[PDB]
Amino acid sequence: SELKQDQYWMQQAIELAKRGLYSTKPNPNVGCVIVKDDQLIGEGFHPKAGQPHAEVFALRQAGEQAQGATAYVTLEPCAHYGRTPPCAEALVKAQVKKVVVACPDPNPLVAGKGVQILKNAGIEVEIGICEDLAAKLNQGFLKAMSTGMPYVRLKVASSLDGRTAMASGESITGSAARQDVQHWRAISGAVITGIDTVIADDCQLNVRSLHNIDIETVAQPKRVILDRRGRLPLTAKILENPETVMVMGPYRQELADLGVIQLEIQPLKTLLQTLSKQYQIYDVLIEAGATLSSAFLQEGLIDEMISYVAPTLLGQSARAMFNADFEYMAQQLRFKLLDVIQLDQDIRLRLIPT
Amino acid sequence: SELKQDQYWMQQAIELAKRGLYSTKPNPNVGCVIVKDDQLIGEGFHPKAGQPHAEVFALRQAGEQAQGATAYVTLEPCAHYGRTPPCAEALVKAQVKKVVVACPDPNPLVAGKGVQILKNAGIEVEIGICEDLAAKLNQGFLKAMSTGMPYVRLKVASSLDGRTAMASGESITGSAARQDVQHWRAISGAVITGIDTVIADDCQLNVRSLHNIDIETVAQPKRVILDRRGRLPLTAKILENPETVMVMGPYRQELADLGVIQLEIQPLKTLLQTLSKQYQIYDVLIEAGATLSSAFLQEGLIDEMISYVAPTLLGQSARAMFNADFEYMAQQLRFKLLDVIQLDQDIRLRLIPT
Ligand SMILES: Nc1nc2c(ncn2[C@@H]2O[C@@H](COP(=O)(O)O)[C@@H](O)[C@H]2O)c(=O)[nH]1
Ligand SMILES: Nc1nc2c(ncn2[C@@H]2O[C@@H](COP(=O)(O)O)[C@@H](O)[C@H]2O)c(=O)[nH]1
Ligand SMILES: Nc1nc2c(ncn2[C@@H]2O[C@H](COP(=O)(O)O)[C@@H](O)[C@H]2O)c(=O)[nH]1
Ligand SMILES: Nc1nc2c(ncn2[C@@H]2O[C@H](COP(=O)(O)O)[C@@H](O)[C@H]2O)c(=O)[nH]1
Ligand SMILES: O=C([O-])C(=O)[O-]
Ligand SMILES: O=C([O-])C(=O)[O-]
Ligand SMILES: O=C([O-])C(=O)[O-]
Ligand SMILES: O=C([O-])C(=O)[O-]
Ligand SMILES: C[As](C)(=O)[O-]
Ligand SMILES: C[As](C)(=O)[O-]
Ligand SMILES: [Cl-]
Ligand SMILES: [Cl-]
Ligand SMILES: [Zn+2]
Ligand SMILES: [Zn+2]
Repeated sequence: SELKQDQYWMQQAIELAKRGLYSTKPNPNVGCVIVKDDQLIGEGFHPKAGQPHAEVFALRQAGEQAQGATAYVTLEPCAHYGRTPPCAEALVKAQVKKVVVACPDPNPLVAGKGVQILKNAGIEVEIGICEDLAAKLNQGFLKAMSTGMPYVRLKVASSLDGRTAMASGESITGSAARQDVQHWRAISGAVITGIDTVIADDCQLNVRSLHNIDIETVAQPKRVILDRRGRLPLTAKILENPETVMVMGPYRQELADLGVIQLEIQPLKTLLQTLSKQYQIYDVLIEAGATLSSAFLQEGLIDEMISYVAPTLLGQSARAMFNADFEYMAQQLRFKLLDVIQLDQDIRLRLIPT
Repeated sequence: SELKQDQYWMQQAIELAKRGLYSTKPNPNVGCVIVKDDQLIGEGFHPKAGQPHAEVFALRQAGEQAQGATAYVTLEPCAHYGRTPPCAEALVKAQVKKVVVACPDPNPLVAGKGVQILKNAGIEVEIGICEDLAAKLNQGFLKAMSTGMPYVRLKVASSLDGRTAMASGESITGSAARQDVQHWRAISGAVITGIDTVIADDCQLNVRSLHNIDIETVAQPKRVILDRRGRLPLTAKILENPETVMVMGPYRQELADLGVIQLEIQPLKTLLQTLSKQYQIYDVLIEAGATLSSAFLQEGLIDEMISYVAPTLLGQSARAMFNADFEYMAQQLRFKLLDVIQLDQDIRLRLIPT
């Protein structure tokens, strides 16, 4: 089947795209393979902002044999000049016979323009092959470019009885869960937390450990601290790397002098739009306490909740994970369960609102 | 390997034992295969109290060819007369060459006596083959016979935030979890609940639905209701089948006239010992509210907790699953996680105290 061969090669391209997962932000993960007479002649992936696009690497490998070949690309070749020349033009120049595209461009202001340039040159273009699987490569980018809002993941860690701490915030989950969290942080443009967490935990919320990846190649998440009374202590550990920190609160000259980006107090929905529009942050991880976590949930600002549950009971006086006060069952916040996995002694659920 | 062949056949016997899982109580699940010249000549399992033991069925099949053969039995052949003749004597009579035993007898007053009868006849006896796997056939019976206390499973159903109901007991988990609970009920000699649950839910706590098993062959759990003020309404659904009901509370002639077994108010640990010693109940399922469930937990009376968690948030005013008031993290009740599975939209954890 010609469809199944197209799917076979696009799946190779989707695999290449994953080599950049942690280093591409704000740019999309993109793979590309070039195939001729059923033979692979060029592979490429986008490693990092400012570096060449996937198609460019793949063509450099393919060389002159790219003429008459088929290019499989997980995303629509670009039609504009920025830090690099446009990919649609490179494919034309290489005189490929056919370009197969998984996802069209999510930005409505440019969508279809790359394909159009291919149509004009007489290049065969078919679109939609393994689109579902390719979309999983770019949940944040695709959402942010099509709607102006980032993809938001809420992380929570609790006991079996749904508690996050004793009455006084003494603290559940183990090292396997901690390692898993590294992955979620490393695909995020920002980790959002509240001042309460920073004061209680003195956390860094950064990426320090990943499987099969050198941490120096990681594009680190910005640490976004919601601090409405401007209480962030200057000695906080989260401030050792100040240029990757943003504080939402009353303007403090101490913070500006350190290079910390300061945001005016704004509604959570507006905050998310700001991060996407002004700061190119398309994947957000929330790592916060009950109050801030519940605010995001109740305002309907969560795309996915990642819940770590530890095999322990903390009792009815320990801190509730979700602090809404509901009366009737009809008010419950129901989610669709995607999956559950075991992480040593903990478990992790992934959940999508309904 | 002679060990691996012994293991191969014992595993066939362990499999046969499972055919009686739901109908054997209070008797143990027991399988038996008879093998000669590497050929299976007889299989047997114990189906139900009063019926022949596994070895008897297997020998009836083996017939005269049982002479010189090897018998694999998941539990030590009995050495005493009750409702049936003793199995040790049947094997001798059949003139088997060798008897392979997984689990020795758990009752210390009779342990080794069956083996002794085999030793005396010159019959080869080796013991311990796939013991771990065979023990899983009889968690309750083996515990109760060796210690006088039943194996106790605590079932709980909660939201992700560890809640069981709204402030007023309005009620989470779905049909897949409900079906799973049927299995746990069907291996139990008793389901224990409190009056609060009976009043709120009007539950039956019986077995009505099982995979690949006719419900008429099931030996139903007794429904044990803890009712210290004697409030059980005579119109309660749990009372439609009164002879399988036990109430712990102040004596009521209304209940005796219906045939309900009445227990005097006693401590929970004493209650469990009573059920085992006086009523031959070796596997207990607790299906109760927060108060009674927490009492069992805090008194250290739980062997295993089976926790069903639904993908929903009920909020901080909904009923806590565990009502202890702890202050420090050191007071937490920690469990070892055995496994987690997905049940459609819910999950189930199995947990063992530490
Ligand atoms: N690559 C990767 N994926 C992880 C990790 N931890 C959890 N996951 C998630 O768990 C798997 C679930 O499959 P999915 O349905 O998301 O494709 C992965 O796809 C990924 O989303 C991790 O450490 N590395
Ligand atoms: N046979 C059976 N086992 C179940 C069912 N639901 C849960 N289980 C448990 O889940 C599996 C876990 O394997 P185990 O470690 O207990 O041998 C089974 O062994 C059994 O204990 C059920 O409906 N039928
Ligand atoms: N903890 C915390 N909650 C916030 C913050 N900003 C907004 N919220 C909560 O989000 C909800 C809606 O407020 P808005 O997002 O419209 O400002 C309110 O319940 C508010 O308390 C914040 O910076 N920190
Ligand atoms: N809800 C409930 N709790 C009980 C019952 N029997 C004992 N408990 C609880 O178990 C704990 C120890 O009491 P004991 O088991 O020594 O009578 C106490 O906290 C007590 O309230 C009962 O029948 N129902
Ligand atoms: O990033 C690269 O080096 C590539 O795609 O070859
Ligand atoms: O600092 C606070 O209290 C806040 O952010 O709301
Ligand atoms: O129970 C039976 O009928 C058996 O074991 O053959
Ligand atoms: O009925 C009650 O309140 C009880 O059992 O404790
Ligand atoms: C598919 As592209 C964003 O590398 O032109
Ligand atoms: C192993 As038996 C209890 O059937 O004698
Ligand atoms: Cl916080
Ligand atoms: Cl109860
Ligand atoms: Zn491009
Ligand atoms: Zn017997």
